Amino acid sequence: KPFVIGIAGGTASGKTTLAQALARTLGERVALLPMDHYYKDLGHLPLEERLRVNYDHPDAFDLALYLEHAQALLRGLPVEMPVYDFRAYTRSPRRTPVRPAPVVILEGILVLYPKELRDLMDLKVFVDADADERFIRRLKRDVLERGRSLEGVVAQYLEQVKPMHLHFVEPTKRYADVIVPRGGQNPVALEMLAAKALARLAR
Amino acid sequence: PKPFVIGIAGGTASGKTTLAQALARTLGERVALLPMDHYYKDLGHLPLEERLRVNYDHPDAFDLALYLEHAQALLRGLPVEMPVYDFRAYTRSPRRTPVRPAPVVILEGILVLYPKELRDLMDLKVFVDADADERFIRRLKRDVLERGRSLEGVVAQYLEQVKPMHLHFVEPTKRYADVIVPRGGQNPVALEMLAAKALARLARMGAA
Ligand SMILES: Nc1ccn([C@@H]2O[C@H](COP(=O)(O)O)[C@@H](O)[C@H]2O)c(=O)n1
Ligand SMILES: Nc1ccn([C@@H]2O[C@H](COP(=O)(O)O)[C@@H](O)[C@H]2O)c(=O)n1
Repeated sequence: KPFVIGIAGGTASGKTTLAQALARTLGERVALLPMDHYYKDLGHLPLEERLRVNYDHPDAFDLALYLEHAQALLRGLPVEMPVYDFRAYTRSPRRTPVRPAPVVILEGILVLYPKELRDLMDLKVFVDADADERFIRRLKRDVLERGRSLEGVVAQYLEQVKPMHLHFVEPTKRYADVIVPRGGQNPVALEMLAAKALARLAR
Repeated sequence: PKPFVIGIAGGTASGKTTLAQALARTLGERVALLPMDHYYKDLGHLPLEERLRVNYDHPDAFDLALYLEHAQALLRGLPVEMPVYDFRAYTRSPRRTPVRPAPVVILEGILVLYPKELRDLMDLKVFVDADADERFIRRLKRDVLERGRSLEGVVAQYLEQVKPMHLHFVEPTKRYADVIVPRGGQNPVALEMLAAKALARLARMGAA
């Protein structure tokens, strides 16, 4: 039975960088499933419709597939993780393999929203950061990595990201066992989480 | 071999006391707990009227000199006699609690993360978080049941001193925390994690 760590937080809160830093530190001893790659396959829909979809509402996620994969990893089985293309607004036809590990990390904005996911977690983490600081990083990454314009990032943020964060993401912090500030640069928290992950290993 | 120093701060009735005590009990004899809120300045020479007017949530109300001295002494393997503050009489009481040196030291209080000299002694910084309404509820209960206060007195002190000082001095210190612990009075997972970290540090002291 692998040690499961749930790492939630708002978009650009540092949850991704924290989860990846934990993955790099623990190396081969960790299987990481970023829930942001599990958006539903809406490839059959016209581009214009895909551009309007609310990607911050729980309904936008393929929870069934995410849950299925988490369970497979928990049973020592490999999974074919989907790769979401943020520029094209679609799921890639090619999937990357994720091998089983003694430590499983489930990370994303809404990983603490469904009871089915929380029940699988031994440790629940919420990476906290003020909305203004997150918007800043969100704006930069969207423009530099996801082919978005400032105008588009603003429209989407105010009309979807922010409302959904307050309604769905933020409240899940109530389920967190530990809250981690400065997620993209917190050596002490990183080292501590890495040690706790090796707790079940040491038994 | 350098003791493991944990600072635990948070608003009043945040659960910082409960968490610190639970952590102390989990480590047993290998830990020394120093509650800073027993280190208010000794104003026993001033009359009650004056002592009642003091703002006990402002940094100036604390005997930081004594606190730092005691912390450093413990870090040097020397024992200390911790003063005990009498919250009913509004003054430092005659009682003292002897504290033996330990491989793990916990500095706990509403303002332990405020001064640089205290933060510099810490290996791990924890801030126990809780909503103001929930903290007030526990503050009200504790004050009436243990500190001889009335609901009217608690409300007045809270609105005029506790709250303003919390927002101006306590809350901002959360920025120095390495980890933030919610539900400090009922969080076995965070307790276990903190205890495990200390144990890991303890094992390192004996290994070579
Ligand atoms: N087509 C899509 C799908 C998701 N997203 C964004 O992905 C974000 C989270 O990315 P991480 O922050 O990479 O999970 C969500 O806040 C959502 O607004 C997007 O901007 N366009
Ligand atoms: N004479 C005093 C001294 C301190 N106090 C209170 O002690 C509180 C903290 O108690 P712990 O929360 O027990 O330290 C401070 O918030 C302060 O308002 C008091 O109510 N009367």
